[PDB]
Amino acid sequence: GYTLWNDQIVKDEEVKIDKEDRGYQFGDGVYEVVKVYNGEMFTVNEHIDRLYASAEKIRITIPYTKDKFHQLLHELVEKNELNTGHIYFQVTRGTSPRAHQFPENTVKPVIIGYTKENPRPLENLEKGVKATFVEDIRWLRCDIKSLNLLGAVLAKQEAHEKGCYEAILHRNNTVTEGSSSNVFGIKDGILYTHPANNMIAKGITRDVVIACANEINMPVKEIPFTTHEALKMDELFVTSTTSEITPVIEIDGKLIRDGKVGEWTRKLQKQFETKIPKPL
Amino acid sequence: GYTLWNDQIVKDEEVKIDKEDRGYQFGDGVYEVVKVYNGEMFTVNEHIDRLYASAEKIRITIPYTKDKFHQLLHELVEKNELNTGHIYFQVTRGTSPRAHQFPENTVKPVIIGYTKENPRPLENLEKGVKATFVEDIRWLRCDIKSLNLLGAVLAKQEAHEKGCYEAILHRNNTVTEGSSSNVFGIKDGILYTHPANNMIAKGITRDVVIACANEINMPVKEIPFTTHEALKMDELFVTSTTSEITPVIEIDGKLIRDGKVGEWTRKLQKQFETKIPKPLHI
Ligand SMILES: *Cc1c(COP(=O)(O)O)cnc(C)c1O
Ligand SMILES: *Cc1c(COP(=O)(O)O)cnc(C)c1O
Repeated sequence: GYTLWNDQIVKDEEVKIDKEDRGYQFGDGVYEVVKVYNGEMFTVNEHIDRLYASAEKIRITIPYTKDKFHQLLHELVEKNELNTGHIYFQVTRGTSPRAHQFPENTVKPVIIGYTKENPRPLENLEKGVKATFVEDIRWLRCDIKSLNLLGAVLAKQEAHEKGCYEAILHRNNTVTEGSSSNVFGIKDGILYTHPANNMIAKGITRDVVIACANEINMPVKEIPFTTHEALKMDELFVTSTTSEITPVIEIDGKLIRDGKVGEWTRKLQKQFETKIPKPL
Repeated sequence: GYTLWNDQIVKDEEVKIDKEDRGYQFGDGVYEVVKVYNGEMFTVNEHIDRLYASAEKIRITIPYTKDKFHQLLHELVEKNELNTGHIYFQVTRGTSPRAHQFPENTVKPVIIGYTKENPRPLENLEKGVKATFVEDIRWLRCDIKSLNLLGAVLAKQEAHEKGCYEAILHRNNTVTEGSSSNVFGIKDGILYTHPANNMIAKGITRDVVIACANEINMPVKEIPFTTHEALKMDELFVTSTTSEITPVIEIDGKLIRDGKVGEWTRKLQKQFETKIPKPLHI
């Protein structure tokens, strides 16, 4: 395939990462994942807006404007002939002799982007998934979508080992988000989810789901709930660019309600489905 | 120069890092820094013991033994002809298609190691430095020396912008460590430092400085102290492989006592000196 390396689209084999790339020694960079449906990028502007905001938060100045960045992504999709799957892209502060503080503002940021054909998790959207509770030991700036992902890596593996699909994290019993998704709970036709502060990533899927709820007149309350309250919910699901709206029917051996996909989750899924590209 | 790449010492230009190296995508790896004095490696075994402990804490299996790793560093020092400086080395989980969970146990960890010529911090060791307090917002497993260093990066930059050498971190007003060092405080002839738990990295120089304290009969108490207590200390200093024992004489424009290096710091520095690699007559 072809990889985006800065502003060029090169063959995979051509890309070489420097051992002193700050993204390799300090996890000093930010990333995004954009889902593609039948050749079309879903909510691409929102993801690009978020990439730039993340970079701005740790003071990385991206050398291209948003219009150029958008253009490159389109070229990347086209050259690789991507139908349905996702684009992964990241930006690191640059290559410089190892030192914690920022380099001289002459160093250029390194941009890597590549695609992967990957089908929609249809089986999961229908049947639902298993999850587990993992304590959130991450840093206090979860709002930045950075490359420092060791906390999420350790959580995802704890779940993967128990045969669970996702690890729902919690700070002292208060549910925050999942290792790579946002968590939603429904009780009496009302949608609950942790507010978007420094404790969680302000997911783009999460915001699309909240817009879907507003469109079907379902009340939304951005209030955090405990692990205990979560098990008492009528319905529960996690959201992410790749997981879309995945129902969580069971957590740690305790079924959520009856262990079936609730009524409102289906309504959200149907509304969400009206937004994804489906050209002929 | 030459770079250690897995189990081989090769020329820099031959090293090729893959975009899906987990160290590049998730900061999934651990690291060590070893100081070299006039060709001799300082406390190398402790550092290697710590690299293996860190890797083990995140379930990475270093493919070869400690003796092989040591032999390799020695080679690396020899090939690069390093006099005084340090060896930086890191291990990541490996290259695998992007996914958060561990790959199959058939993926081999990536080992990268290289040297840098760097003199002892003479002026700092003698004159002392200024520091600044920064809120510790890092993750809760700071005992693991991993590649997730963005908090330390934002912290050191903050110190650097205010013209300071190091950022003294504090969690809930309690002093933990510096962005790349340990912090010690001296009061009425007693040595204080945060205990070695999940809140700080158990530094090698830290352990060496405590060993030095026992040797000069200086009492040591591993109890945490707050920002307020730190500013009322008689003496204060930071420790690290590259900083050794660097006196902190000021924090945010507040002199520690009178702004001069203290007697116990000086004594600790002299005792530390006897541990550094040196000949016998040269
Ligand atoms: C990526 C990610 C999400 C998912 O957000 P989307 O923007 O909807 O893909 C949620 N939480 C965390 C911690 C993430 O890293
Ligand atoms: C490396 C590191 C130290 C340094 O300890 P050494 O004495 O060099 O072993 C201290 N604190 C942090 C946060 C570090 O990452």
